[PDB]
Amino acid sequence: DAEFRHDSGYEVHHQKLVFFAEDVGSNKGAIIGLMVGGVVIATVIVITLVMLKKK
Repeated sequence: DAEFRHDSGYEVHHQKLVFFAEDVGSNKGAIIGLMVGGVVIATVIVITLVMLKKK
């Protein structure tokens, strides 16, 4: 509400993407998924090599 701006998110070539966002509906969560999934990869790898540092 009160967006007003009309130059992004607004014209017909920008709406087909808002409609693709509703259908999929993970538009927020998918991007956080890639992020915090990446924290878990990086944390598990650095842990497991410092255990393998004793070899």
